[PDB]
Amino acid sequence: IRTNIVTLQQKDESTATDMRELLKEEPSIDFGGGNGTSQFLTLRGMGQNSVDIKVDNAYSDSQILYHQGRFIVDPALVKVVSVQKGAGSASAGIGATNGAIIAKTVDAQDLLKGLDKNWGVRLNSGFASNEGVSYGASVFGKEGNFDGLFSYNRNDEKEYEAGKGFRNFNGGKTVPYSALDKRSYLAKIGTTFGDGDHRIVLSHMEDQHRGIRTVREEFTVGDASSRTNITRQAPPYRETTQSNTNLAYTGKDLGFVEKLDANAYVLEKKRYSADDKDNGYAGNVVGPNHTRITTRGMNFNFDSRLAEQTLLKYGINYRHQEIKPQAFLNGEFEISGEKAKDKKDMDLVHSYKLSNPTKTDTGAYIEAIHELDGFTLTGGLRYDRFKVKTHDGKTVSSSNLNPSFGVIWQPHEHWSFSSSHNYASRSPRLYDALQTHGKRGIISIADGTKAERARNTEIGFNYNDGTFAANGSYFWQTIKDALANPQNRHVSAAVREAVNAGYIKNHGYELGASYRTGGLTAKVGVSHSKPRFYDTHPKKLLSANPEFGAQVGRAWTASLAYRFQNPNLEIGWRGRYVQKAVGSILVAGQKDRKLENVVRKGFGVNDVFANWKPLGKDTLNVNLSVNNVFNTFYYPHSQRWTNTLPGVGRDVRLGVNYKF
Ligand SMILES: [Fe+3]
Repeated sequence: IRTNIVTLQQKDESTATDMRELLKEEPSIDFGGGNGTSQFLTLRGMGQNSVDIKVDNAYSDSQILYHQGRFIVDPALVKVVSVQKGAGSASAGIGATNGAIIAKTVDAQDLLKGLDKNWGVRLNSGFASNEGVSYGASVFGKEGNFDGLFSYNRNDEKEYEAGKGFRNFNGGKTVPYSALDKRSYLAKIGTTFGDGDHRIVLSHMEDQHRGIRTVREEFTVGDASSRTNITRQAPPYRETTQSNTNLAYTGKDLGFVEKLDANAYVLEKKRYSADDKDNGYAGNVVGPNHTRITTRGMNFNFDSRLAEQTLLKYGINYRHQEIKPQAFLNGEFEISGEKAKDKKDMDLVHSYKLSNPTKTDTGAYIEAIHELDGFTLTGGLRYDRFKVKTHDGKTVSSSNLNPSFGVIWQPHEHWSFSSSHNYASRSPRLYDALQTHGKRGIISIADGTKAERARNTEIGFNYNDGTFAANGSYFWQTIKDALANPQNRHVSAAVREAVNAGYIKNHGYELGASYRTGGLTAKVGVSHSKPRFYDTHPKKLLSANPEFGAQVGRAWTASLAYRFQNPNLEIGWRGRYVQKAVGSILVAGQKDRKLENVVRKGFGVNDVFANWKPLGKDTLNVNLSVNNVFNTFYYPHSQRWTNTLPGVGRDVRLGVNYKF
């Protein structure tokens, strides 16, 4: 009945092989068009510059390049995915100025669900009309106090075709260079000891998109006239990869500490180009190019019980980030054609000895939870410190004290009410990994620049009597000292700096209602937001790039589904409709290369779907779907407004999964 979370068993009844399709019933997240990292993400209209994907509680905030979205995990690795729309209190961790996607990798215990034994094999296959094929396999089990798992998954997707009316630069229906060969695996071993009180989990996960991909992944190929032509978009072979090595600890009843949760991880993002020759951003490195972002981090979270219903929570977060290119290239630095200035400038850039940019985030927090007779009060405090070192070796540091509090009030067994007022900070992000080389100039940080500081406020209610269900939230957010890294990535300027450049206001709401009577499930959801960026700098420093957000149109979703008892079988309808949207995220208007009058056409997608459980149980699903049944030609709103990447046209899908 809840659209904000999807569980594993739910996903086994589903035919989708990426997050955007998996979460399409949740209205306050929106995805852009295109495949893999073509996709930008928004939460309440706010972009990946602000919203993190945390998997097993490991996450970074750096990007590869402003023309592509931050990597979004492959759902076949996860036992559960949540959207926390809100933020969270003092113990949410580093940078939680907005909500997040939260995901946890799958477990032996999870894969074992269907079965009457301690070991197992899983096989899946999928076929998609528009257009691709997927298969994988998984082995897992538990013995003595150990659990272990190995999973392999591959989704080979061809170029997809848009809905009725869209044409290619060469007259065809498909989206050029939208093919990716997607591979992922997971190795996991865990142990439970200390008379069942202590648990250790060690895991390694790879997730790799490989294919023929444009310079700027957010665009395809337009005709020879447009800035988007075949030699300007210049598609070589590329491999983009997320990796994650995680060590997780969990203790209960450890003296005066009631619960301890700890984790240490390494997180790598790599970009491999076969030939970056015709890619200016990467510096036209001829042949093989490798860019890497490494994130090391550590979290310790403690809970001590102070009275029968009063918990004290305290802990530490440390995160280190390192951008690491193949090689610096500020040597090749060049300005086009007072130009006396240019010359003193090329000179400057050439004499610079560049090094790997780094960012350390440290946090400590304390939080109290007091609960009495259906009324819960949470109050809390964080100290956030950061250190940023740019590729020019310059170091800037700041710290903040962040208070937060909230209440949950439950007067009655069907109803509950919540609100909160949280402060949180986010430290400047490092400039695009792919430009770190310096060819286009030095990217520094001005003296004394501060963390963006967010004030989040919200109220909501929740109602559920086993048959009707309903939920609502209203939220407000101010972000002060919004950071702007230097926005123009074309153009060669000698020294430019990240600064506090203005402030951000956003407000809006979501509603959900549902009805479930033996077999029949009905759901509706609506969500609307209003992110607005204000420049407080003479130079208007803020930008309308999708990484930041977009004014999405009011989004409505709905589904209707019936589960039969004979056979075990569910048929369903699902739709997402988004209304006409008007306006930039920027108050001062956004501009071409001149003032753009932004309007995003509205559109409606319908899907039908089926899930057939032939053995009367969860070990074999045969699923069938038809997505975008009317073959609606449209463009998602979470992306630029000039007609970039369409949403997939009618797609038909059949997937099977089988544990035994
Ligand atoms: Fe560009």
